[PDB]
Amino acid sequence: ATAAEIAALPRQKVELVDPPFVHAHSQVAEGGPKVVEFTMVIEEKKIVIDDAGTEVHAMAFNGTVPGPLMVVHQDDYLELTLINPETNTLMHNIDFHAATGALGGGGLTEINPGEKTILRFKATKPGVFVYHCAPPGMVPWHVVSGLNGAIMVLPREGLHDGKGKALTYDKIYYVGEQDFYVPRDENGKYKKYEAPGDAYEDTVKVMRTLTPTHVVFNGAVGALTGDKAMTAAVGEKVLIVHSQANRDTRPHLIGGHGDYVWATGKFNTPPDVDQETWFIPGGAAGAAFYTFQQPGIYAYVNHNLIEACELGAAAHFKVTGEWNDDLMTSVLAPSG
Amino acid sequence: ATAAEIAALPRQKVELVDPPFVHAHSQVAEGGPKVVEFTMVIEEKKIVIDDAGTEVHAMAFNGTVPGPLMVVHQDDYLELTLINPETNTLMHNIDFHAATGALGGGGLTEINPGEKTILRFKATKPGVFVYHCAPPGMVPWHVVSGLNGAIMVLPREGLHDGKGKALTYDKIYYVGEQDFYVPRDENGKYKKYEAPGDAYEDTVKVMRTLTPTHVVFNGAVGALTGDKAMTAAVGEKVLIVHSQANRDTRPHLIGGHGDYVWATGKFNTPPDVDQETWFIPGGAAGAAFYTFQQPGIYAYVNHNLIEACELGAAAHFKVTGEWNDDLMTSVLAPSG
Amino acid sequence: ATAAEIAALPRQKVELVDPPFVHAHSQVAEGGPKVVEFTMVIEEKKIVIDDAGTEVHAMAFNGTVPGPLMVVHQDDYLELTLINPETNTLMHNIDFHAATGALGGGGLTEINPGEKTILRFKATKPGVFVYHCAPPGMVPWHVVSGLNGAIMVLPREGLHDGKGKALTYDKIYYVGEQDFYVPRDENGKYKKYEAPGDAYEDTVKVMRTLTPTHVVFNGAVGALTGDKAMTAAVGEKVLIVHSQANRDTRPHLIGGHGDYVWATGKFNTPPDVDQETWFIPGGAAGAAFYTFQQPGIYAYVNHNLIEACELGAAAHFKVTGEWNDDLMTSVLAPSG
Ligand SMILES: [Cu+2]
Ligand SMILES: [Cu+2]
Ligand SMILES: [Cu+2]
Ligand SMILES: [Cu+2]
Ligand SMILES: [Cu+2]
Ligand SMILES: [Cu+2]
Repeated sequence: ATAAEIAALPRQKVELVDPPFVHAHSQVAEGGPKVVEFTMVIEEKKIVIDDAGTEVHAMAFNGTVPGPLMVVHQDDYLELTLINPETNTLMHNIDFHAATGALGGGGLTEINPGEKTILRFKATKPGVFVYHCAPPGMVPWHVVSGLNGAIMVLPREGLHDGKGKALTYDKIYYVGEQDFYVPRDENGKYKKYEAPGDAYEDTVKVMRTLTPTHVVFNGAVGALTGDKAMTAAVGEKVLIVHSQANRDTRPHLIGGHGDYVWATGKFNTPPDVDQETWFIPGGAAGAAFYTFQQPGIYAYVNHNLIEACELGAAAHFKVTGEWNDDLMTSVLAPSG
Repeated sequence: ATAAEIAALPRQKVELVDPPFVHAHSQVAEGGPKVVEFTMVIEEKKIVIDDAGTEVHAMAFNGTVPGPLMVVHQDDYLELTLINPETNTLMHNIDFHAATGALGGGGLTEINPGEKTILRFKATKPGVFVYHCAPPGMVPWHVVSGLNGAIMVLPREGLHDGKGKALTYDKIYYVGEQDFYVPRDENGKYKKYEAPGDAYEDTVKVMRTLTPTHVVFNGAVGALTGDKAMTAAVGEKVLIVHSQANRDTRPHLIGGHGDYVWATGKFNTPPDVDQETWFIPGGAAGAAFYTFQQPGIYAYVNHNLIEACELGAAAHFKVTGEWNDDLMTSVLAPSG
Repeated sequence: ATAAEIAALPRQKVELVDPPFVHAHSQVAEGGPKVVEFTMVIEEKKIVIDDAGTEVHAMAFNGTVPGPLMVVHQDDYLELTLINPETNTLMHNIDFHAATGALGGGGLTEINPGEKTILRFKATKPGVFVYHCAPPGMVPWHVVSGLNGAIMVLPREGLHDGKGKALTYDKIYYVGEQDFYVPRDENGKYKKYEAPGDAYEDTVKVMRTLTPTHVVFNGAVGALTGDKAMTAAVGEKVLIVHSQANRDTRPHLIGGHGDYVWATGKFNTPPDVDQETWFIPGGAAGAAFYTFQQPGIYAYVNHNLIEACELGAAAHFKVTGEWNDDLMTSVLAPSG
């Protein structure tokens, strides 16, 4: 398409929402290609990532870790306004793995504090894709400080199985997983720093161990548990998008399955089926479709259970509905 | 099916055998759905895991690491009697990744020492699947102390390739891989503890390094080597089921291939073919089908060769038969 | 085929070239099966792997890390002459993951300094495959000292997509990724050793951490950057073969995609498509096909960005041609 042709396309104008929720959208595209407009502001801010008050100097798109999920359809244009407030201290940019050219957009979006930029790309490939900040020379430090999220480029006809039959979800959640590398003093106690730059040298040394101190969903241990558990009902169809911008993960729904899993995240690659535990390499997003069949609590984890239970990578679903004794029953309850 | 309908199905009544062997079964289902009955008892016991006499306080289904492979067919019911002897000190339960509901069955099977329980689930999905103990708050500690194994849910028509043609094995082996985290004193020597609870605090600290001290097959360095090597003949078709309940692995048959590999473990996901080294994420089982073409020794390894050769993850096959010079020949033997 | 039948086949006689370049070959086979002849000599030599002058006692096929890519077609015979100079101090051999029998050929090729050997195998399976040295009892030490590479066994009809349509590349590159484990003194400074044997004990201890000090492409930090960047033009079709003999990797072309990716490396396993970041397990090769659509610099990385940016796993492409504003445009350049 020419400049005039793109300028003539309909616009929309989307208000991004905080994960794990996803902004309103339609599974099947409404009409022809659009220029879909998104705005994000980068926040440099202290966050608490565990129950012991561990503080990190986050970088965070729209103030959240992960940044929000942007949803468009194949062959739409995604037009992002990115704002770096003058109160920030660092240059930031954005690399969309969905995009083609200029280091994912990183080369065209380097904004110092007090600057903004608008990037447009054609979403030519359907799938879920990571995005992250990527300032030359300080790439992993921004990413593992929280500056990453994902987008979903839906097929224009929505999702399908391997034989071309429709898969339509009732709800969608976006789980971003973050590996954090928090320095410790000689006594083994997590360190606090007055300014983010004070933390840099110490942080790189921990990063070089390739051993995170915390691996969390939605930015903190227990962020998707308790009152903040995800929810569903028996019979409900749920898409769970999962991303990890820097490090491998292996999602597992404890008590369920991934009925269909695009483990590569790419919708033209047929989904795996009946999955127990799927695998998403660092630098990618994946997505799993599941129909709940049993009510109760479910845990959704990185199935390195040390990472899940000791380091923070565990979420919950609370599911309403009627128990199915055919699928599972206690024939004899625990008894002496 | 209703309660009366399930109660009316034929029963069987399987005697589990120690890995890497697998209990008698039929590849193609014999008749309609059955309730297949299994019993396991959990043993808390000291085991030796290497050649230097390193001792671990195991937890072990039927006294082995891994626990035994249970084989049923799709849409059978698996009915497990699980017994926790009064001489044990800890509560245990079981999560079947093949099952749907109540945290894989974990929520319905919490048995203290001196208790038993019977769980029944419908095996709705064909594949190989991990099972493991999962007591709330001490999940990875039980799993990496040895309390895991796998099941196989065969399609009712047995295994097939990607074009629907039968794949029938002559023999099957189950290789369970276990990551152990053994504490060391200030001198670097592995520690022994009088009681398992004495080892807990020290063990968690090693687990949090995400760096195992030992990665072993069938519960010990060299457990599947020497007199205990697996065996085959040229022309024989072998299924090798492999599981890892907590950590990634990358199996490789040195001198062979995975002719067909269900790397996800799930039989409705078509197998990869002609594999050199396949990948199984922590929290999953996978399976590889191979027809031996050459006699001699083979090594079967986790192809992180540090894990294989330094940490224990190596097994052998001894294969009988006639050498094939077409496939491989020494044109000039090593010579000055 | 019989001995006389193989002896009667046409020969060729290939001169191996240094990575990332690949020796001349034809995508579609020219005529019937051939015996394709390759010669490599193993060099034990000091190399510098980073910008700070870090020295390793390499072992290196034809003096390079990785060793060169050998290209044959399915059902050709690969006949390798392997030479271990008398100035070397260690026995070496070779395991071809493409081969069937005798530990990949390792059992038939053990050559002491001053010896040579000639091994022939039938390349029965199409794909890219790792090869590496594998001396009993010192396997990972030779591999992670640099003694590995890959081969490509092309289908006789060349490459195809999932629907059988031809995929013909304009150029091919071979990226070998190497994990190095370099000892440090108490002050944290990398150690130099007079003889390779002096480094052994210290090296094993670092290897057992499973934490590499360096993860590099083509044998050194920045080896495929600057003047040594790979190159392409807009519209050009490029195959990128990637191998890792010991450890997982997750390749990503920053600013592009893997249009078709044989992530398992095996051509009879249909390629994934539209990939952002693919995954190659340790002990395997994979291959990605991409048509460049935008000019400029691209980074090609292991997308654990700590491994990429801190440990060395990053390469560049410099791509000529006309910018495509449809695919991507800066609507508003960075501005206050
Ligand atoms: Cu940034
Ligand atoms: Cu990226
Ligand atoms: Cu237990
Ligand atoms: Cu589990
Ligand atoms: Cu060697
Ligand atoms: Cu190998």
